[PDB]
Amino acid sequence: GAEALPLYYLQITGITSDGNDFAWDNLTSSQTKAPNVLKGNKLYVKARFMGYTKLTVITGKDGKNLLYNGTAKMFKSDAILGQNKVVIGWDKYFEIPMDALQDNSIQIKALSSGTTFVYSQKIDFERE
Repeated sequence: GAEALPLYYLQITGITSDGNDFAWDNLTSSQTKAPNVLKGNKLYVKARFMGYTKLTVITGKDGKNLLYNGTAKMFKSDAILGQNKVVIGWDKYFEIPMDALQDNSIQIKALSSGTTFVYSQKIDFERE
């Protein structure tokens, strides 16, 4: 246990949709709102998880884990390096429906350690 430290940083980091030319729009370092109105319904986050997790949660409107509900899945998992080939984290991609969300924003939360659940920010957006 050295480079499998718990999740120490969670942030939405990039966002796009299928309708937005896959324009990943590098989010400001503490952004609270969208770059633009994301066209479409296939919402694509590219969120930075610095530290080990496989316990992602997204509560949706209904108040249940959407990634165990039906629509949202992780479907792509690259790697990231902290220069010295150190595995600082992996960019866990997700396929969220905009439609199933509680409000016009996206948010992720994940298990850091014990029962700490890092909440990402909220990123409010427009629907076409």
